[PDB]
Formats: sequence, C-alpha cells, structure tokens
Amino acid sequence: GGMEVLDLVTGPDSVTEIEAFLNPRMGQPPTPESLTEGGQYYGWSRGINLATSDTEDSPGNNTLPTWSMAKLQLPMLNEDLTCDTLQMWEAVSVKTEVVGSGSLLDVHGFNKPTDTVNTKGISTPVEGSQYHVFAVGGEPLDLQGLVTDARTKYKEEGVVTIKTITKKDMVNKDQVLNPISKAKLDKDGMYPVEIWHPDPAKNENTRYFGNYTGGTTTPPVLQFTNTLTTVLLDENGVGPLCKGEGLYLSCVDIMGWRVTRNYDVHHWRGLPRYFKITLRKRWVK
Amino acid sequence: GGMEVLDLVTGPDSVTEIEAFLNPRMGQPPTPESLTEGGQYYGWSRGINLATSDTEDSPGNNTLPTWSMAKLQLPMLNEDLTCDTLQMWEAVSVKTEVVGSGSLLDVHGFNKPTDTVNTKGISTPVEGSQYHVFAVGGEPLDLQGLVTDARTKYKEEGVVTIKTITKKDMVNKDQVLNPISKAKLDKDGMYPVEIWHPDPAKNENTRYFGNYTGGTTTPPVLQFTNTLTTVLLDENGVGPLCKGEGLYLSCVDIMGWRVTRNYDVHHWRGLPRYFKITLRKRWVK
Amino acid sequence: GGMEVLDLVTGPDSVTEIEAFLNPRMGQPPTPESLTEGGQYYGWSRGINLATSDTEDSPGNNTLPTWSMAKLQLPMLNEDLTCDTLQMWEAVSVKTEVVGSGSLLDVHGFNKPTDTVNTKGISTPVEGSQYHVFAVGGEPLDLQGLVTDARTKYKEEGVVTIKTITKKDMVNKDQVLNPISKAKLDKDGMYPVEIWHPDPAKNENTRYFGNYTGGTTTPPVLQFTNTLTTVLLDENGVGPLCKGEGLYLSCVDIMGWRVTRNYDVHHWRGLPRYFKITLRKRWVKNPYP
Amino acid sequence: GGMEVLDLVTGPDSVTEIEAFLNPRMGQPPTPESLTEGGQYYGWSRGINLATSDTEDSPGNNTLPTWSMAKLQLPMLNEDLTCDTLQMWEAVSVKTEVVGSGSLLDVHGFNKPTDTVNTKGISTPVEGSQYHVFAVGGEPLDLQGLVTDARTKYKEEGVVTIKTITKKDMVNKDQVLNPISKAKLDKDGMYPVEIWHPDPAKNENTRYFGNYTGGTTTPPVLQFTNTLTTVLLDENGVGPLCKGEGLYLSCVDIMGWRVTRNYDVHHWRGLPRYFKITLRKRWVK
Amino acid sequence: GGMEVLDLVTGPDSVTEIEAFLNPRMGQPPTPESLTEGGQYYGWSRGINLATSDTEDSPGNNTLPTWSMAKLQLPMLNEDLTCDTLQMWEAVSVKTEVVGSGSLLDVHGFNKPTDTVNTKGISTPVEGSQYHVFAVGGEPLDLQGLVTDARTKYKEEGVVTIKTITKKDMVNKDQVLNPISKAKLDKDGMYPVEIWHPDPAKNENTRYFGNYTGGTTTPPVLQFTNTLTTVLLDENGVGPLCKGEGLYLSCVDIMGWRVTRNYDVHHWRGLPRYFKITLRKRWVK
Repeated sequence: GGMEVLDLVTGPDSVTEIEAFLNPRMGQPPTPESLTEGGQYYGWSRGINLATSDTEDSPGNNTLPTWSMAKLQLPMLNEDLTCDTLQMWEAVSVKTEVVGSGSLLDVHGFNKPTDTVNTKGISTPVEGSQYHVFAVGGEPLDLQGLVTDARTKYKEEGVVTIKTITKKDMVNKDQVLNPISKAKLDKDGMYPVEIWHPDPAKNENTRYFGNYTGGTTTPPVLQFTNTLTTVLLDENGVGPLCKGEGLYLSCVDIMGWRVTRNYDVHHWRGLPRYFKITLRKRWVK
Repeated sequence: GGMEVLDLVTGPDSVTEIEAFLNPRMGQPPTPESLTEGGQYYGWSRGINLATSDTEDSPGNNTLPTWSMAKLQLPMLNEDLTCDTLQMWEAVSVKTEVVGSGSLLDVHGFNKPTDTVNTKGISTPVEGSQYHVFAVGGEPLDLQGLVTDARTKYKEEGVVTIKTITKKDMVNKDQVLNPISKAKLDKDGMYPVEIWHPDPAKNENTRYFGNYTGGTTTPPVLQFTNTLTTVLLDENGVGPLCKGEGLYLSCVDIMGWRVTRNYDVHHWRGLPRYFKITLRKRWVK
Repeated sequence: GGMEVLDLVTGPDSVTEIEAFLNPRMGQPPTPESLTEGGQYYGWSRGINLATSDTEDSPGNNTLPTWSMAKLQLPMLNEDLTCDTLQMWEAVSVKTEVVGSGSLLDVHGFNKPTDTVNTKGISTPVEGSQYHVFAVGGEPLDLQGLVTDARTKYKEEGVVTIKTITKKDMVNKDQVLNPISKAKLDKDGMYPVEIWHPDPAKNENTRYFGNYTGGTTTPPVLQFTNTLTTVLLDENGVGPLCKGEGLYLSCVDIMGWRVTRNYDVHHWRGLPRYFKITLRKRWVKNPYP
Repeated sequence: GGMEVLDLVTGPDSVTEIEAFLNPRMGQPPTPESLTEGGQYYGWSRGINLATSDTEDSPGNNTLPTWSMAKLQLPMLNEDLTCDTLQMWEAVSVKTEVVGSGSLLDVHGFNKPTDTVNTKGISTPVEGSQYHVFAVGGEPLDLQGLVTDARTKYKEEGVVTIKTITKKDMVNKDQVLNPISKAKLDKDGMYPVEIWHPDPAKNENTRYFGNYTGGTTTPPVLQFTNTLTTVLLDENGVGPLCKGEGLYLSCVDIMGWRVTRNYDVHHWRGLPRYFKITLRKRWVK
Repeated sequence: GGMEVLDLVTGPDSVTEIEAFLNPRMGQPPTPESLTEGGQYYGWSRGINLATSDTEDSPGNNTLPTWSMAKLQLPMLNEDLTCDTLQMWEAVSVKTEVVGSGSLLDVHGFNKPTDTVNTKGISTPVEGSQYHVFAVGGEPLDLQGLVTDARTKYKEEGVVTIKTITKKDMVNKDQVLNPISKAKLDKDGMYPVEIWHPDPAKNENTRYFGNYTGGTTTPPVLQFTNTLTTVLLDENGVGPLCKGEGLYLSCVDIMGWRVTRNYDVHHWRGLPRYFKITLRKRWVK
C-alpha cells in the first residue's frame, strides 16, 4: 500500500546481485544474421539519409538509434499480499561499463581514407557526436519528447514517436518542452533517442545518468573499469524500489559515425553496456 | 521587520517542493503555432542578420536570445503581520536539468551538409557558442548591462535594453562596467543575454550559476541526471528567502547554431530547463 | 620589524566587507568618450600592429593590455603606532567574478565573416589567447619582468617597462628570469601584461591566482557565480595583512581578439572584474620600525 | 577450500613489493635486433595496410597492437595444503607509470612534415587515437571479444582471434556483445586490442583500468609521477588474491601514430609501463 | 648508518626555507649575451633541423631542450658522525611556479602571420607540444633513457646521451624500456628531454611530477599561483632526505614553438620555474 520505507531486511538471501548486458540499437536489427544480407551492419545504423527539402525530412527507421532496455525478474517475496508490512527489492548500487571501445582502434578497414588525394593513410576511425545514458529503476524509464523539427516525417510503422502517443501530428511546442508529449520506455529498439529523453518531472523510482558531446569530427572518449560503483541511493539513503518486482535497465551508447568512401555516407556506431546491480530487501508499509 | 535569521520551523508542512520548466527564448515567439508561418522556428532564433557597416548594426529582435524567467507563488505563512517574529520560505536546494540534448543527434535534416561539394554526408549538427545560466531567488535577478558595442542599434520596442532603462543612448562605458546600466529580470523573453548579465554587486537573495563557451564550431557538451542536487545555502547555512513570498526562477541555455544551405545563415538553438526546488520555513525577526 | 600575529579582535565592527570593480585596460583609454573619436574601442585594444622585420618591433601603447589595479582605504585602527600590541586588517576571503561573457554572444556585428566567399554567415566571435589573473594584498603586487623579445622597442613614455625601471635597455636574460627586472604594480593601466608577471619570490602579503590559455582561435571559456568564495588565509590560517591600511586589488581579464574585415586586424577584448573582500581585525605585536 | 577471507597475516615477511616493466607490443617483434632489418620498428607497428574492398580486409599481424602481459612468481606460503586455514597473497595497491612520453618531443625526424606544400617545418609528432589499460590480478585477465567488422580476415596464426577460440568464423553478434566470444590473456603480444577487451562479467580477482581517446590527429596527453598510488582493494577492503601464487600484470599503452612521407603510411606508437605492486598475506578458509 | 627514520627534531632552527629559480635550457646557451650574435635566442632553441632521410637524422645540440637542474647546499647538522643517531634534512613540501606565460601574449612580433595568403593578422603565438616536469630530491634525479629512434645521430660532445653512458651505439631496445640505458641528472643543460625520463624503478629519495601534451598547434595552457603547496611526504609521512646535505631541484617547462616567416622554422620556447622548499630536521639511525 503506502510507500513508507522502513528497515532493511536481514537474514538469509536478503541481498542479491543481478547481471545483464544490453546490446546497442543503432538501426540494423540483430537479424538477418548473414554478413552479406545486412547482418554486417549489426552494431551500426544503416546509411543516414538526408532531407530532400526544408519540408521533406523522412529518416528511415534503420538509420535512427533507439533506446535499449530490459526488464529483469527478481526472486518473489511476499506470500500474504494482505499483510501490513511487506518486502520490496531496493537497488543499492550498480557497476556499469560500456564494452568495446578498443575495437575503434581498427583503422585498417575500407572507410573514407585520411588521404583522399591518393586514397591512402588510414581508414578514418569513428568520430563525431556521442551520447551515453543509462538508468536503473523499478518502473519503465519515463520519457519526455522533444525534437529538432516538428515537421519531421518519422515512419508510422516500426517505431514509437510522439504522434504514436498523441494520435496527432507534432506541433511547434514539440521543439521545446511540451508536457503532453510523454511516454514510457517499455520496448527495446523502438524509441528514437533523438525524440525521447529522460523525464526529470517523473522517474521517482529510477536513477538516470546521461551526457552528450556534439560535433562532426569530435574525438570519441571513454573510460572503463571494474572498480567504479555508481550509488543508486537517494538523499535519504533509499534506492529505487521494485513495486512490480521487475527491474528496468535502460541505455544508449553512441560513439559517433564511420563514413564510407561513397558519398560520405555516415553510419552510427553503438557499443554494448554491462550492468551488475546490487539489491537488498526493504521493509515497507 | 529586522532581517535576522533564527531557527528552522518544525512541524507539519514546514518543508515543501516546487517544480517548473522554463522554455527557451531564442528569438521566435511561441506564436504563431503554424509550422509554415514561423512556428517551425520555435526553440530557435530567426536568421542572424549582420551589420552593414562599422556604424550600422541593427539586429532584429527575433535574432536575439533573451532570458527566460518565471515567478512562482508559495503558500501563505504570516497571519498576524505585526508579530515580533515571522516565518519566511527559504530555498534549500534545487535539482535542475537541461532537457533535450538527444534531439541534437538529428543529423538527417536539410542543414548545410558536411560534404558541400556533392551535397552529401550528414546535415551538420548544432555547434558553436554555448551559454548556460540558471538562478533561484526571492527577488528578480539583478542585472548589469554590458555590450560588445555601445553603437549597436537595438529595436526600441519588443526588447528591454540599456536605453530602455536610462532613456539615453549607450555610452562607451557600457562596453565595460557602467554602474548606471542596471535592471531587474522581471519579464520573460525580453532581456537580451548579450546585454544583461548577473550583477555580482547585488543579488543578495539569489544564487546564480553560469558558464560560457565561445567559438564558431565548438562541439556542444551537456550532462543530465536526476541525481544531482544544487545546494542554495550560503556560507552561513541560510538559503534565499522569499521576502514577498514569490519565488524567482531564471535561465538561458544556448546550445549553439545550426546553419542553412543558403549564405551560411545561423539560427541559435536553445533547450528547456527543469527546476525542482526544496524549500523550508524559517523563523525571522 | 617583527610581525608576530596574535588573536582575532572581537567586538563591534571587528569584521568588515569591501567592494569594488576594476575595469579592463586593454589599450584604448576611457577617454575620449565620443563613439566616433576612439571611445568605441573602450574595453578593447586598438589594432595590433606587427613588427616590420626581425629587428624592428615597435608595438603601439594602445595595443598593449596592461594591469588593472586599485588601492582602497580601510578604516583607521591605531591612533598611536608605538603601542606594544596593535590591530591590523586581515583579508580572510574574496568573492570575485568576471562580468560580461554573455556580450560575446553578439555575432551580428561587422567582424570578419565566417562565410568569406559571400561575406555572410556570422560576425566571427572573440576567440584566441585568454589570460585571467587577480590578486588581493596589503602591498602593491610585486612584479617580475620577462618578455618574448629583449629587442622589442616599447615606447619610453606612456607605459612602464623594464627600461623604465633599470634606466637601461633590456638584456638577453630578460627573456628568461632576470632578478634585476622587478617592479611593483602601483599604477593602473601602465604595466603591460606581456612584460610584468606576479613575482613568486616576493608577494609575502598578497595572494594571486592566474591562468593562461594560448592559441589563435581557441574558444573562450568562463564561469561566473555568486556562490564561490576564494579563501585568502595561508597554511597557518593567516590572510594578507594591511600594514599601511591600504588594500590592493590587481587583475587582467583577456577573453581573446575580435578581427576586422580589413587585413585581419586583431583587437584584444577585456572584461571587468568584481571583488568583495571580507576582512577582520587581527591583534599583532608592534611591527613598526 | 572455501574462498572465505579472514585476517591479515602479521609477522616477518608478511608484506612484500614486486617490480616489473612491460614493454609495448605494437606489431614489430623484439627481434631481429638489427636497425636495418626491421629492428628500427621495435616499439612501433609496421605500416598499417588498408582493406582493398568492403569484403576484403586482411590486416598484417605486425600492424596490429596486442596486449602485453607478464606472470610473476610470489614466494611460497602453504606448507601443509590440507589445512583448514591457508595463506594467500593479496594485492593491496600498485604504483604504475607509462615511461617515455618525452621522447615524443623528437620533431626533427623524417616523418610527414608540418609544411607539406614545401616539405618544411618540423617532423609531425605522434598524434591520433590513444588507448591506455592496465590490470593486476591473481588470474589471467578475462577477455570479451568484440570487433568493428565480423568479416575481417585476421591471420589464423601469429595471433589469437575469436576464431582461434570458437574454431568457427565470427558471426554478426561479434560486432556487439556475444557471450560465446571469450578468452583469457595468457600470452604476451598475441591478443589484438581491437578484438579483446576486459570482460566485466568476470575478472572477480583482477582490477583493470582503461581509457580511450579516438580521432586522427588528436594531441596525445600523459601524466607521470612516482607519487600516485592506485588502490586495488574492493569495497570490502579486499584486494585480488593469488590463488596459484602467480601474479598477472596486463597492459596496452598506445600514444597514437607517426606518419611517413610516402603515402601517409601510419605506424602505431606504444610506450612501456612500469608496475610496483604491494602485497600482503591474507588468512583464507 | 641504518636508514631508520625516527622523530622530527624540535627546537630553534629545526625548520627552514630554501628558494631558487631554474632558467630553461631550450638550446641557446646564456652567452653570447649580444642580441645580434645569438643571445636573442636565449630562452628558446635555435632553428629545428630535420633529418635528410630515414637513415640520416642529426639534430643540432642547440635545437634540443635539456633538463634544468641545481644542487643547493643546506646547513650542516652532525659533528660526531659516529653517533648512533644522526640528523638529516627532510623536504616536507614545495611551492613551485612556472613564470612568464603572460609574455606569450606578445602577438605583435615577426612570426609566421595568421593570414599567410596576404601576410596579415597577428604574429602567431607559441603553440604545440608542451612538457612540464619538476622534481625535488636528496640525490640527483634518476633517469631512464628511451628514444623515438635508436638510429638518431646525436653529437658526441655537448650533450649526454645513451652512448655517452654505455660507450656503445644505441640498440633497438632503446626505443622501449632498456634497463641498461640509465643515468643521473648531475649537470644542468646537458641531458636532452627527448632521451632522458624520470626512472620509476629508482628515485627512492626524490619526488617528481610530470605531464605531456603533444600536437603541432595545440593551445598552451598554464596556471600559476602563490597559494598552491605540493606535499613531498610519502604515504608514510616521510619526505625526501638529504643524505649528502645537498638538495636537488630538476625541471623542464616547454610551452611549444614559435615559427618564423621562412620555411616554417620552429623554435622551442621554455619558461623559468621557481621553487620554495620547506625542510625540517629528522632523527635517523
């Protein structure tokens, strides 16, 4: 009933750890798996297509990176649901890591070469805009929509956009903060990151951390270590609580773009994120 | 009476929380809403127009970003106004966040392309000068005017400039610190940020935090999390006091410019800012 | 002579606050005020003029940014200086802030345009080398001279240079550290910042803080908030003491250059700095000769 | 027996220090030592060769930087191995340092000059992508494979790649996180860094720290001091335990590339890493 | 005798301060002092000369920045050198500062101009690779040689290089870590910084702090204040001890290069460093 937080449960199995990895959702789906039928783009987006005019901007779904998310089940707790004091899982902390930055050291491929005069040098490494966000909570991540252009003609099939939610075309307010344009991160690879952002007005049971670095050729930067613990406890020493006993993990990890030798076609590059959450049982009213 | 700070008020409803979001004021007003008659520019400025000579610099009002501000009412406190000791609202801290940086990942529009020779690559993302300032206080933010050029011919109507205050043309001292050029942020979308700055000689009842990053193509950088709390208490453990029971929120969040395929026309881009302020009652003489 | 520091003075008016702002001194003097007679450059330097050869470098005075300084009078404390124990003003901390970076968001002027093909785009914003230094003390800031070129021909009148002090031309040691080349920041808008630097070997009663970022097109960066306090107390909990009851404020805040549409002429841009010093009375054993 | 941690062992020789330096493995082997037969490339990779098509990417082994590792012996502790309580070495901290950044100040060589128009200026210093990772553990560093391209044709001998482990060709999942693609850093100069990354799902007895900075001409940055100590103890005050009395040191330190005056050929540059580990004896079940 | 550190000596003169400034050694010696005979280059290096081929690299001595060092005498302490317990000087902390960055604001000289198309703008300020290292110890700084190219033909006289020490030509191992190539900083302006680096394997009685930033046109960055104290005490609260009663100061502060209007000739720029060390007497066995 009432979310009055009490003491920490002690005894056998009062604490537990949950591990999971979320692969990136840059555009090309996991299947087909064939390295000649499209599977070679897994972990990347398909070629970014440009608007044909100021009033005709329709990006393909496979060129739009979307949020990655997973809902994990935790061991059951309450036998009698009609008891005055119950138990709920509380996320204490998380060790998270973006894996694979070293693969970006491959500068021997067939990307646009650094020396275009002779088509020599090295295969230009991934560079540009970077976006890193991760969240852990007891409910789906609450999202607030905001886009660059309310006129963008996002596909009506295969993606969740503002129009999907409102059942109406976007309005000029959608380029700033429009309270009506909200959703919840309840599906993996469906909510475009250029549309949906963590909602600071909600997410009372989720902790999210994000950072953005723009630019066209900005050098990608990343740190990775198994010695860093992110505390999920709030100012009152209480972490997110799994009311429905289902843990939500959310993230997006864009490293930039690689660009081809043909018409500078850009492809987004994303990397997988690992999570290791420490949880404990909490007595609640 | 005497502004002497005493003990914190204890009991029911002694602490409260206020939320609000302030949309950016980059130049294009919220109306008309039409996505063809001007509304498509909401959240951005109109094309930046340049001076025609060293003595003719007349920027259009809709090309100048202005301060965003809001005045929020707090619940009443003092019944017997003639009491030796009264109660005042004290802002303890604020969780603030700039929302929407992910929207800058839209590089599929019709902006100046990265490969201008062939009109290929990606739509150049927002880059350049960035400005982020937020303030919370019990009175309007005190402003000190200072411009790049005292000869700039700002419109007389539609914006509040130094001449609006003094009733006289700017003088050369306005290019440095002129104590006469002062104002108060009492209106939303009216005070140009290239003219009005936080006044360090006043703002005794306001806390402001600002940073600037210049340049023409500087990569935009931004962090966002719901776990960061900004303490508003001064060296003496006392936060801003709402003397007139009206809380003031102020901000400006410029991310840079997008530039068109015609004559490199630049359009400022701003993002909305969220505020969650925690206040408590204070006993004052 | 002996500066023995004792207890803090308690009682009415034992603590005080001093405020002041120092305007930049980039090259163009405050007057003439006319916006057509030169006043339009106030806050900036005049066009930077270059050397004509490896042996002919004569920069104009109005193209050289100089140190800003002010000497503020504190309330008198001791009527008789022969007393065994006296009181002295001690600087505890300072809230300082560089005001006006927002004005650099003006990219609609007549500077060199970003689209050089069509003379469009935006008016290039101020960029380049930045220099920020501030000091608070009970004596003029002690300066150590050091220049890029000992052969530079600084004007003899209008600026205080190494020659003004030594009465002789600069030597090659002046390009590195030469103990002989020293001065004190006793005048506002007279000591070039490319010549005079805070002297680490002295300044026993002054705390200075400086930083430099070079380059030609480097993005200017600046933070400003009224919530940051700079502690002036040393490792022993003692801040600068005013032996002559005159508080000294010094600074230079260069944001970079703006460059015109004619031969890429550069003009330095400086911004004013605000100071709010908190002082307290300190009991001291008579240090008067 | 049971991996239960007890008290710290006290007495003579209860604490010790281990020193070691690991030379970089950028591509060119330590031999031949001749400065005219290839030895002049020691410390660097050989010229990076680029793919000939989107389906033909065959990097030479000597152009691929690999992990450096060393297994150091610690003095024996357990006389009677069948005892209820035994002693194990525990890594408390490490003083590590990358040596030689000052050699990058050599800008008088024969690299591509800064003034290519006239073949003048200075010899362009090492610039570009940087990668620094170091680890200390009581078992080999656990690796997770992830590549830029699952179609890359790595040599079958001379290097350990995903195929070496699985005995099958890489699949599209190998471009993201594929649980099957795992290995252990058991050989020096054999595991390419663009393939093998620290596995966050394992390494329970190893502490690793890594960072990456991409780009083509990014300035190399490095700090070095003998005053910085890296703590290896976890949240519970326990460091890595040497289960087999063998201490594992792992690292890779890429400073960027130098590029020649012929066809912009790039050569990776790596620097040696010093390790000084402090260990103490720990009572274990 | 036995270097067992005991209590801190108390009483009059048990603590003292030492000041010293070390001028940079960029290449041009202090004399000739004449500003027309070479003295005008004091504080800078002479024109950097490039290799004529992959096998002929002969840098001029005056084009190579070297380490700055000074040995300062401290007052004597022991009369009866054969007493069981003696006193020794211990370095507690140091206030160090690089002086002169403001001189880099001179952009009115005759360097390569910013506008090379018309020969206008400003005189290009010092930029590029930066290197800052300082040390304080009771013995000369221990050095480890490591070079970019073991084939570099350094002058046999006027500089101390690896061959000066080993009496033999450099080997390929010298491009990585070769334990044989070691030396001690016992002379001012003689050991090139592109060859000699602080040896982490030794320096038991010296604390050194260094940092490097590469690139060709990287903006120089520097901070300076008389309020920063660098602690020299190790983890055990003991600082460097002067075994021979002579304190060693070492440093190098390269700000980058300035380049001329002729053939882009580069000249290194160095600045002087001030040291103010606080020492105290220590009882030793």
